[PDB]
Amino acid sequence: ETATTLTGLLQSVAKTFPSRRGISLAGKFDLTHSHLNELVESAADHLISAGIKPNDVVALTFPNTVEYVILFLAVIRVRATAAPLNAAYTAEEFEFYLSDSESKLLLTPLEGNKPAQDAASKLSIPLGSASLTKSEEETKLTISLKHPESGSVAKLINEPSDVALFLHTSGTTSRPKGVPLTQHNLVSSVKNIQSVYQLTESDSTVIVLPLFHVHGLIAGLLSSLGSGAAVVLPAAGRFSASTFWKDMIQYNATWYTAVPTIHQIILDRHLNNPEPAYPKLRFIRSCSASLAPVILGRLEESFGAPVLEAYAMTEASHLMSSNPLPQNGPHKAGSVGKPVGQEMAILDESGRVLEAGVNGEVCIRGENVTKGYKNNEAANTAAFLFGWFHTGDIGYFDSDGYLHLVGRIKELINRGGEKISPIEVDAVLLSHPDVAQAVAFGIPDQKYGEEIHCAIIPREGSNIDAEEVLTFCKKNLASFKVPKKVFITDSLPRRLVAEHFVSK
Ligand SMILES: Nc1ncnc2c1ncn2[C@@H]1O[C@H](COP(=O)(O)O)[C@@H](O)[C@H]1O
Repeated sequence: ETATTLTGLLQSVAKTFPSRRGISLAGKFDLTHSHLNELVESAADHLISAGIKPNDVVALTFPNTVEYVILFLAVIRVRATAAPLNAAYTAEEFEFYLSDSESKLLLTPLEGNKPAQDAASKLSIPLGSASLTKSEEETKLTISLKHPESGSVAKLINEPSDVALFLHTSGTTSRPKGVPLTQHNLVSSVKNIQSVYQLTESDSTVIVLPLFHVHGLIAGLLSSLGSGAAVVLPAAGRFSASTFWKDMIQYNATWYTAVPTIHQIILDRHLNNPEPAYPKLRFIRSCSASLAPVILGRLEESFGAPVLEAYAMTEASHLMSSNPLPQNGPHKAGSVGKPVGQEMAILDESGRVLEAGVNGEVCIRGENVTKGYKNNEAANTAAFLFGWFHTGDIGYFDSDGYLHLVGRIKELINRGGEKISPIEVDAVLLSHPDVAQAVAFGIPDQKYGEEIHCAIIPREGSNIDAEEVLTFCKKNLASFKVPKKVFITDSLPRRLVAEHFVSK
């Protein structure tokens, strides 16, 4: 009996392990698989009542809270599409993402999200909030609509083809591409992640990544719940260095997944403030940005768990390749391991499958890969050349078929796992009336791996400064995307600009 649907897999988990711990708010309360399912079903009923019909996009801007986990599964449950969005976005960003995703409802915490609410208000998109009260008197997920539609979920059968998760990604055009991930895509990816790491109901983990990115959402939350394993959300609604190990120990965690920058903080936290003992984990996971072999070495030596580096992207519904469990094979530093439940080939510009050791574009094919970018035949033409999905990454296979990432064909600045389009930031800078030309570029950074700076040629006669350019960018871009330095110059000739203004 194999699930055709993520909703169906999670319902299968509710039935099989109804009493087992599903999700917890660290040091506050625990929800069983069956209780979470009842809450998801109740929230689903409320989304129907609110007028959410199949294929409708419901935008979600929350921290990593149980409210978000219920709503997300409830949106998917009623055959609607979850469009999670970074709460840290500007009104200008929120306006585009809500607009381009055709969001017909925005949900925030009770405190709200003013930039997101400003965007929805202007786009005439209905607003609501969600709050979970779990006291001795009641347990209730209150969905409060500002514009209520009304004053059930039996007839609704989820289909594999149903778009469940919608996320934006960057490529060539300054307008982010829309990535529709099906009910079929996510359950395919959960099986891959469950398989390679052999996740079981006895596993538990602490979420230290944002649940609006596929890493935290699919590998962290959904792959755990689909496996019947337990998920623990830190009280802070985000990664907390001080509570991390207290929460891992108290909730008997067997594994965690983070990015190198998070691992770095946890390592430094082990030097200054060592725990008396550390819980023996099955494995520690790294993804999203290249893990330095030194870090991998330190993590393993410090915590005594095998560190397994993986390679994931949104279009692939997260996981593409991973180093295996030590029991199943070796893990190699500076490698992202072998493909998992999908075909992977190294292709030259002509679509020739290159032999081992030769650098080409890493291309994938599998049930976890998006049908294609939403209403964007141009992007899909290039992205699906020769019947493979083109990642935009340059890499090679060694004799054992282990992938090594050595470069990028696409223009990205990977800032500690967060993706910054130089093309999107160029569009913002060029839009400034006193800016004539602008080039946002990437440089090496000890902490974040890469960092964004920019170089500007101002409109002849204007007296613009870095402070003006920064202030303006901060109104239009999220702080992580904003260039940290602005080199105002006379002429531009990008790799060449980065080669010029880089420091020694
Ligand atoms: N282990 C890794 N090392 C280096 N880059 C990575 C790694 N995993 C993922 N990436 C990059 O992250 C991209 C996916 O971005 P996203 O869709 O935001 O997850 C990939 O195409 C790579 O460029």
